[PDB]
Amino acid sequence: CFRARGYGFRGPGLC
Repeated sequence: CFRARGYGFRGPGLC
């Protein structure tokens, strides 16, 4: 999404 757009914080893993 954001920092999980490169998963871990915001996105892909958790967008």
